[PDB]
Amino acid sequence: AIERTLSIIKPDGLEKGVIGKIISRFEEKGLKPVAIRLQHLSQAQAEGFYAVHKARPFFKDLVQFMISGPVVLMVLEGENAVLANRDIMGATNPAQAAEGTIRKDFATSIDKNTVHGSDSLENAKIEIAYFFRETEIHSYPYQ
Amino acid sequence: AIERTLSIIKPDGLEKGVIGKIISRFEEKGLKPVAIRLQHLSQAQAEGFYAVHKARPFFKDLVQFMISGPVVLMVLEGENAVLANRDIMGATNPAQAAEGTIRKDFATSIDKNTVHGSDSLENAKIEIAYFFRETEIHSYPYQ
Ligand SMILES: Nc1ncnc2c1ncn2[C@@H]1O[C@H](COP(=O)(O)OP(=O)(O)O)[C@@H](O)[C@H]1O
Ligand SMILES: Nc1ncnc2c1ncn2[C@@H]1O[C@H](COP(=O)(O)OP(=O)(O)O)[C@@H](O)[C@H]1O
Ligand SMILES: [Mg+2]
Ligand SMILES: [Mg+2]
Repeated sequence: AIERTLSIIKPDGLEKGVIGKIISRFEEKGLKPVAIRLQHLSQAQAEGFYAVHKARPFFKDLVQFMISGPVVLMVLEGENAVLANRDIMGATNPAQAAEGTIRKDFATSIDKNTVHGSDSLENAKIEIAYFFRETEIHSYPYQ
Repeated sequence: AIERTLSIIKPDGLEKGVIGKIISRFEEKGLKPVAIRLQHLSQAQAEGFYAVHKARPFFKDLVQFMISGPVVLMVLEGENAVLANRDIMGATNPAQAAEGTIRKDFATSIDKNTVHGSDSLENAKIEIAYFFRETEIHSYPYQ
């Protein structure tokens, strides 16, 4: 039941100074950060990561925003982590995000929506391998 | 005035699930995390890092604790960062730690005091260069 999923705090999250608050949201929910790395993505990295949206019309802006500032890359671990993550994140459009979700509480607009999360276990594996070596991920007990 | 200093959330901080809470402490006090990386230190790394304490009787234990589990390495940037960081951390001995400090709130004992902070600017340069390439540190504008 324990899975690992990718979480990324987008540039607006760091600029709003809410890195800690966001991380706490996961921790309080049982989503254990087992890998964390603040990094400034290059255009090549963002494009390759979001390649699935190349045919889409906002892709170019998505890429620019994703490289406008540094982000915080994280791997969350827990039971049904992929889904749990999507739940706490909330809807893509902050306006439609549920109460208490990261996006409803911190997101500005649909373009600047503070966080990213793997949409599936399949994509989680890919996204995690894109940004982390297995040797960079470390689980630990909660006690 | 504006300085950069090294902060490390020791193994017990992650086990207590308070990474977010600790980071928020800094963010709200004006200490901006410009570099972050969760890592499991090796014996060689912990020893080399705490070289100044090589002749102290607690050295061997400090090293063992520091490699018992992963830690979160961070570089904080802000006004009088070196001193500011330490004030927020609190006294080495949790018993003597002031109200509202990280150690009084989260530390359990002196040999498991949750956080590390560079003790001086000269040492901050050394400690930061020990764990981070200049290319891994990224400042960004706030709100
Ligand atoms: N219909 C849309 N119109 C405009 N921008 C969108 C739309 N759908 C998605 N996006 C933007 O592209 C980003 C990436 O999409 P997605 O692949 O769903 O990842 P994510 O986890 O980052 O939300 C979204 O977070 C959002 O900013
Ligand atoms: N007298 C002591 N007895 C036991 N452990 C100690 C003692 N002094 C320091 N240490 C340990 O080694 C670390 C050394 O750091 P130090 O430079 O003494 O101050 P700090 O509290 O700012 O980290 C401490 O945080 C603590 O874990
Ligand atoms: Mg999608
Ligand atoms: Mg010290």
